[PDB]
Amino acid sequence: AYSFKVVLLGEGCVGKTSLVLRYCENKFNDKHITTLQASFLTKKLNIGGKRVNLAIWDTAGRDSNGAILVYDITDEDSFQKVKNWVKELRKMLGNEICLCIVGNKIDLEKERHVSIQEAESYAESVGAKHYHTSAKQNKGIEELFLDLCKRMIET
Ligand SMILES: Nc1nc2c(ncn2[C@@H]2O[C@H](COP(=O)(O)OP(=O)(O)NP(=O)(O)O)[C@@H](O)[C@H]2O)c(=O)[nH]1
Ligand SMILES: [Mg+2]
Repeated sequence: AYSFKVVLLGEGCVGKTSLVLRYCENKFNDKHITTLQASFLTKKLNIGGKRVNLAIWDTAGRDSNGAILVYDITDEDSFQKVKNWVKELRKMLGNEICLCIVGNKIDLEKERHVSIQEAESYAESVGAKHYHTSAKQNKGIEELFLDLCKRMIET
């Protein structure tokens, strides 16, 4: 009965499709197969006795209730690029949209080049919540989507 549209955004190597494929199929690919077109899948959840249909839109590289802005923790450049989307989404929809700033590939912690403090403090500064995930190890994905849904219900 709750119906939310959520979009995944981020640079070309951050793992947008990998997050969705793991969450929805329990699968993961080492090959980067670049997304040529936006596509959706619907996740059904019950939260607080309420049914939720979550339309998750993956993107090729105004409607949305939430946006998942994915970066690669080993790639500083991928993190800074998130900030453009934040600026654009905030200009468009203000604080209405639930923003997630997601550091993916936490399995590659050994090669981290984005500071967690900067990531989290930046997230807070734009009214966003920060999240850590790995599509490869299936960590933090269940909770990302769940938390985003809870947050989208609060309005
Ligand atoms: N180690 C590790 N590699 C990951 C993780 N998530 C994705 N990758 C890798 O990152 C690469 C890009 O993944 P992909 O999901 O295709 O990214 P995308 O954001 O959809 N790219 P595009 O914009 O081209 O569609 C792949 O080689 C994939 O295996 C992760 O959590 N850990
Ligand atoms: Mg993709």
